[PDB]
Amino acid sequence: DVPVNLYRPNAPFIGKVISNEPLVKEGGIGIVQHIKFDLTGGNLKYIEGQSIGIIPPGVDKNGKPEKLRLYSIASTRHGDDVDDKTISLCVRQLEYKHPESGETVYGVCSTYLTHIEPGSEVKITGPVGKEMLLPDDPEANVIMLAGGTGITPMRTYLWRMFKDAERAANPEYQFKGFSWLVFGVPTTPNILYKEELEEIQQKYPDNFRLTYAISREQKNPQGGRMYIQDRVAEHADELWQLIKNQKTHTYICGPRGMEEGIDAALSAAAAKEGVTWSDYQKDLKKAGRWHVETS
Ligand SMILES: Cc1cc2nc3c(=O)[nH]c(=O)nc-3n(C[C@H](O)[C@H](O)[C@H](O)COP(=O)(O)OP(=O)(O)OC[C@H]3O[C@@H](n4cnc5c(N)ncnc54)[C@H](O)[C@@H]3O)c2cc1C
Repeated sequence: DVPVNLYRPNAPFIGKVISNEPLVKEGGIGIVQHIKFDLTGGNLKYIEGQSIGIIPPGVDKNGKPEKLRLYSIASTRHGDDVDDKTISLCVRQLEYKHPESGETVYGVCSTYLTHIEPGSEVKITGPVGKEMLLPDDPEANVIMLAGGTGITPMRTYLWRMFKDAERAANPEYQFKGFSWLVFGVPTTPNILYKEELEEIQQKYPDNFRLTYAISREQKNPQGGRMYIQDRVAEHADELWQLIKNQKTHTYICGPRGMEEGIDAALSAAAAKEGVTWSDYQKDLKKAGRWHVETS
């Protein structure tokens, strides 16, 4: 049923880049690109919440061929043009500084991807993943907690739920539940897909709530910069109330370490009603309603 490993690294699908467009607006920090690939000529199918592998060219410092890196699929199963012909990724160029070994260091696969030109051939594997799947139930509530390119699987959910062309293509999934995205980025220019997220909220104000945590522009009640964990604490009681519904699913995606502050906030909320969140959470994970994908 769920497609998985239609292509493997020993014999990857050779897709072609259609487009590579910037998602960070001027005045933003770093580079994050929306890259769409042509899947025609192969049989790669996928669903929302999954990832694919990309194998970059070249060898590592020991002369060994580079291995795949996994990237969350940014598009629904139908692709951005709703034609079942493409797949998209949302890729941040990894950059960081050493203890002054050279200067700035640039990630191999992400630099390759963010600078890739239309027409180029790319080695793709997958899809992979069954832990970030969206429920078929159109009355489900969906909480989405995303930092940075943790937005990526959330885009697949929200596009499937709310894009006109998706609704026309998916007669079986006409979303009427409530979805709430809490999205943490450093600046307004860094709000990936800002325009479309805000278009969705304006069209569906009773079915989609959009909350930002913008660290360089906002401060929490303690005076520190605003992070997603702060917004979760701010809305902890409300989020807990929603989580108690048997049909509510929560999705967490982004940097490993974002989970700690989220659990602390929800633990304080749940404790007010005599519930130990860590235990309730274990039951949710077992039931397939607590979805985490961080690294
Ligand atoms: C399931 C999954 C989904 C993912 N989805 C996405 C996605 O949608 N978008 C996206 O942009 N990324 C995503 N990632 C991350 C992605 O897989 C790559 O790891 C990332 O793009 C960097 O790879 P790279 O080849 O550019 O860097 P590499 O050449 O592989 O370099 C990475 C290495 O650099 C070092 N390093 C990294 N940061 C620092 C630091 N600050 N200080 C010192 N050393 C450091 C570490 O040793 C690390 O192993 C995902 C990862 C997983 C596991």
